[PDB]
Amino acid sequence: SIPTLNPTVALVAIDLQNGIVVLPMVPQSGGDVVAKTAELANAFRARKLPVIFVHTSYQPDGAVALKVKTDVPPSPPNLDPEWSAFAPALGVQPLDVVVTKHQWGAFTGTDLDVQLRRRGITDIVLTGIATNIGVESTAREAYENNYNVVVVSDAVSTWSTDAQTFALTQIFPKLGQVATAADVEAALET
Amino acid sequence: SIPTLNPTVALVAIDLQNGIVVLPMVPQSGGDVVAKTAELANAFRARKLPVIFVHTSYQPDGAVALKVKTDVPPSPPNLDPEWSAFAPALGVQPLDVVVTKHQWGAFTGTDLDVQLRRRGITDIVLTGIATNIGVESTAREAYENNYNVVVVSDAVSTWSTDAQTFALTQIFPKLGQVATAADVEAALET
Repeated sequence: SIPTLNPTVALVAIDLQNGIVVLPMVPQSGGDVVAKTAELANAFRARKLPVIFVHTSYQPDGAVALKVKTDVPPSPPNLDPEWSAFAPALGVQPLDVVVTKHQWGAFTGTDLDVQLRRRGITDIVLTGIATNIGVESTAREAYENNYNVVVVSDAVSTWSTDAQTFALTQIFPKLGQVATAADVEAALET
Repeated sequence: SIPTLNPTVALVAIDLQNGIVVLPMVPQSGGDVVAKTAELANAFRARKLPVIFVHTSYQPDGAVALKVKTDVPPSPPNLDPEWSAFAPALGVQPLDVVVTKHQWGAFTGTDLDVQLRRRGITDIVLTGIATNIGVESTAREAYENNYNVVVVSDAVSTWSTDAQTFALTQIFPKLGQVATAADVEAALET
């Protein structure tokens, strides 16, 4: 069923960067998530609707990476500039909004909310990697910040099909709407 | 294994209020979550460490409840003052910190971060209901805000054992530490 969308809608794409799109993920590959996101981005730009590309960086020195105590030790911060560069197939344009984050979710320490508010945006369409981590944290926070959230099922991927299903069926329906890229495109054309 | 805790630690208990503790939940009841939390609270107060009790309210008129579009329609806001009153068995004291929230997580629209910062707190021990909703959203945000987060496995409950297990094994170990109430108490006594 096609999601309900206000005209004041933005596309927000999480962590479609070289170091993350090459990771193993399901139910579609990093490449497919990138491709789907680009297709949606074209539909948004066609309507003069903002496209917001989010990437994670710990430049210049890694000191901004969280070092809080966790049971699962995190990877050390990757300081290769290519790690945080956008996937070339994503088609990031010079007038697109680029948001740089330093943790899972895309609000903390960023200008995402500033960009949304100042552009009059009420609704966000969310894509990216990983469904349960950067996507979900952004989704949860966006909901608390009174945005209508739509998550694109065939443009979010994660580490297992169980995790995908859990987020899409147990969490996201409670904080927003779950739809396919095609469903979202149809809701725009309305 | 006992969690690692700095001395600058607070107990933060989510939504142990009449309207939520009576809900069906696993792997322990609302009553058990309340009891366990009170026991920990005693251990914290004994050490002059802050105890922060969080509840959800939509008083006076329900207008502050989120009305964003979701696939699963939410319950209308319950405006019975008893719905948001703390469970009597929780033993909330007049010098305890009471935080009032209007959505899942305990930071948005609250003084939680202000209370933590001003009290010099670096570490939070988290209890309450539901594991995947108010507890997890608070945990996720606390992590992004550079707090060491510990979630108390036998003092958080949710709607299914699959959901409990997913949060405790797939999410929380990546943003903090998972331990039992007894483990936490032992880490204090160190």
